[PDB]
Order: sequence, then structure tokens, then C-alpha cells
Amino acid sequence: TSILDIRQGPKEPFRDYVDRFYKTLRAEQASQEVKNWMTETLLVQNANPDCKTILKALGPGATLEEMMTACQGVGGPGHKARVLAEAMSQV
Amino acid sequence: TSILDIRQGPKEPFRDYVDRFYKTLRAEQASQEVKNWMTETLLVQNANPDCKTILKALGPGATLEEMMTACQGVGGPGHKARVLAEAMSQVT
Amino acid sequence: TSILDIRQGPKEPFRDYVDRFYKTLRAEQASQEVKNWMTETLLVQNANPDCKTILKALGPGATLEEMMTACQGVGGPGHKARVLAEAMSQV
Amino acid sequence: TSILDIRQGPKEPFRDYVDRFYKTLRAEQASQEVKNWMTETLLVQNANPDCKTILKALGPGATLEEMMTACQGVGGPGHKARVLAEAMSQV
Amino acid sequence: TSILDIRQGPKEPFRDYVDRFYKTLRAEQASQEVKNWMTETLLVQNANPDCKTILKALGPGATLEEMMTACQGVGGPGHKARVLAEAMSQVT
Amino acid sequence: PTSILDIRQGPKEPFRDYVDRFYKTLRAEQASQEVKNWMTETLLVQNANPDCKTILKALGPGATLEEMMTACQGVGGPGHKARVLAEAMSQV
Repeated sequence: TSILDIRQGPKEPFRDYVDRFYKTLRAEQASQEVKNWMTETLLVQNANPDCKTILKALGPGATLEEMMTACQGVGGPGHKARVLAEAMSQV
Repeated sequence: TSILDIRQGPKEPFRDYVDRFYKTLRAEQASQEVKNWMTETLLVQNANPDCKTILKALGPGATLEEMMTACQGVGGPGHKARVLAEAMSQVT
Repeated sequence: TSILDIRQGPKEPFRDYVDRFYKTLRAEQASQEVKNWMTETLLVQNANPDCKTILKALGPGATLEEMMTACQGVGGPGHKARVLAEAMSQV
Repeated sequence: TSILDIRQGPKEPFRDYVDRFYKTLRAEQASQEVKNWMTETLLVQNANPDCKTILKALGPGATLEEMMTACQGVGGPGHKARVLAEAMSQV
Repeated sequence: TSILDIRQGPKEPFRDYVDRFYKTLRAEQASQEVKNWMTETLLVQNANPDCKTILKALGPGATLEEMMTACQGVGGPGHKARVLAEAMSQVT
Repeated sequence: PTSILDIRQGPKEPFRDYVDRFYKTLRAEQASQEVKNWMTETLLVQNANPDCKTILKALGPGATLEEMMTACQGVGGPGHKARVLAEAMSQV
């Protein structure tokens, strides 16, 4: 089990995935500075395309509490229809 | 386990999220006065965007009996379909 | 587990919700006359909007066998298609 | 547990509903003659609306293996598409 | 249980259904010859309509490796959408 | 026993999950390490379901694991389905 193998499933909630990332990062023998750097590059990189498109729109300086509120809609009745009703228009 | 970590899943029913919120609130090293203030602030802010839009429409003064009866359709056949319809009308 | 705390989930079938309602009602500490009054009022009130809209059409006098026969379509293919078409043709 | 309570869920496959009916039927206290009359009346009556409109179109005489083959499509990814298409053309 | 009662669920994958079929066939009390005749007739008849439509297009002489590879798309995003289209176009 | 040749991706299974089973199974196969590398290049990309295969077929040769898996973790998601469903109706 290595921190680099943790990826968000295609239908996994972002809350459930952020917990596995931290659950794993508590075992990987490394320095605190490294673990913080890990948290700053892998977390948003290894997210699924749905959450990734939303986390990029926020930009830098966003904390967990700011992402974890912007992604708890992914997979809800509002999202699936907002996206679905767009691909119809886009094509 | 902290009360601030309890969020409503994107597909979780509101009834289940309210249970965890209160299930987690009754074991917090907080005062009774604080736990009431927590209930009023955290409960509605940590709901997913589907329940929130519905709750934010009721306004202040709504009890759990009024909120939960208004959200138990979220994710159901009627609610899902209605949303999709208004998604084709707003964009066409 | 109070009796007033039993509600019908959004995706939960009616058969399953009624089972929990009675499972919990049998454990309540109260009199028989009260328990029957509970069933008459709470059972249809704590139901989700879909089963509720179909129950308010049967009206009063419907039995626990007429209701369940009227709601076991909720959440099925025939139901979902019927609910979706009616909404699309409205806007 | 009584044979008259067994009902097909709104999303339950038809194979898994016939399995519980007979699992329950073999336990009900009655004679074989009464159990054969239960099967002809209850089994089809307690089916959900989707697995019922199909059976009502075979008519009498169709055995179990004749029905189960007619109902194993309900809920498949080709059944919904068919039901959903007629609903639109009806409004 | 008896091999004649093994059917493919409406939402079950073909891969998962061929395992119970063979798992059951290895338990059915018959001769090894009657078992090959079972596999050649029942395995396809007891499949759900979605997979059956794909299998009856290939024809005779197709091996499990060819069938299983042709049905592991049933129930997927591309497959679902592909069926919902021909119906909509060949209807409304 | 399980043969590496029978590990196929379910019609509704995440690529991450199917990859893990492939490697969990390949670690046990009694082949030689030279035969296992050849297995990884042929079977893994061949025994995938049609939804992931069409995308891997686009990456082309020279694609590492970290590149494939990042390309497939969207399959089965809202953005994916809506995009695949939108072209089906457009192609017909």
C-alpha cells in the first residue's frame, strides 16, 4: 500500500476518497514536509474527472473545507441533470 | 470523529444524514447551549446542494418535521424527473 | 426507535417501509386504541411524495392491501417512464 | 410469515420473487390441493405492474418456465429503453 | 438445485451467469455427454433478452471466448445509450 | 484454480478494480517473469470491456499504467455517460 496508488473511483464520493488518501498518508514513512507536499499534489491530481473539473475552477488557496463543499453535489440529481442537459446542447 | 466532519453524501438521503449528525452530536464534549447553536448552523450548511436548495426555500423557523418532509422526495422518481425537465427548459 | 421517527426513504419500496413501521409499532409502549389511530394517521403521512400522491387518489376507506397494490409500481420501469414523460411535456 | 404477504418488489427480478413464493409456500400449513390453488391465484396477483402486464398477455395455460422466460427482460437495459419510448409517444 | 433452473438475471453480467451455469453443471448428476448437450442448448436459451439478441446474431460455431467477449458490453454506458437510441429513433 | 486468461473486466466495473485483480492473479500464475510482462502487454488491454477499450485503443502504444488508469477513471461517471449518451442520439 503506497500513497501513489490511491485514486478516486469513477463513482466514489469525494468525501470517501479524501479519507482513504489521509488514511494511507498516515502510514507511509516520510517527513512531515514531504507528506504536506504529497497532500498538495496528489490529492487533486488523483481525483476523478468530475471532481477535478470542479476543483480546478476554484484555483489555488482552497482548503479541504472549501473543496469538500464544492464536490458533495457530484452524483446528485442536480449534477447528473445539469451535465446531461448540457451534452445535449453541446451536441 | 468531530461534528464538523459530518457532511451529507451526494446520494445519501436526508433522513440518514440527520441521524449521523445527531448521532455524532450527542457524543461531543460540548455544552448544551453550544450543541443547539451547532444544530442551527452546521446542519443546513453541510447538506448537499440538492437538499440545500429546498431547505433554503423554506426559510427560518422551520423545524426538523418541516425540513425532513420536504427533502424525502430528493432522489426519488418524482424529484429526479422534475429536475431533469427544468434542465432542458433552462438550456433547451 | 420511536414510531414518529419512522419515515419512508426516497428510494425505499412501500412494502419495506410498512414492514419497519409495524416492526417499530409493535414495540411501542402504548394502548391498542392509540396504535390503531397511529396507523390511520402516520402511515400515509410519513410516506414519500410518490407513494403519497398515489395514496391520496384511493381516498379514505382503502385498506392495507389496496394501498400496497397501488404502490408496488413506484420505482419501476413503467412508473419512471410515466413520471418522466409527464414532466417533459410540461415544459 | 404467511403466503398472502409475499409481494414482488418494484425492482425485484421475477426469478427472485418466484423463489420466495415457493420458499414460503412449502412452509404454509395446508394440503397440496390448497397449495396448487394458491399458486395459480396468488403468484400472478402479487407480481409488480411490469411483470404483470406481460403475463396478462400470454393468457391461461402458460407454465412457469413459459412465464419466467417472458419476464426475465424486465429491468434489463433493453426493457427500460422500450417502455420509455412509448411513454414519450403517448404525450 | 438443477441445471434447468439456472437463468441469467435481467441486470446480471454474462460473465457472472456462465459461472453459476458451469458451477451448477459440475454438480448436476448426468453423463459427460448429456452435459455437453446441456451446454450447447440451455446456456443460450436461459440468457436474458439483451445478451440473447447479441448471441443470436453471431450464429453457430461461436466459442465461449467469442460469446463472453461479445456480451461484456451489455449493461455499460455505451451499450445502454446505443439501445435507447435505436428505440427512440425507431418510435417517437 | 484461476488462470490469468479468465480475468475479464465486468461490464460495470472500474478499471482500477479490474487492474488490481489482473495483477493479483498474475502474481500467482506459475509462468516466468518474461512471460508475465508479455501477458501484461496483451491480456490487460485485450480483456477490458468495450467502454475502456475504445479509450485505451486511442492512447496508442507506449502508454504506461499511470497513463491508462488516469484515462479510464472517468468511465461510468456522470460526465462520461452524458457524453456517451449525447452522441448515441446524435449518431442516429
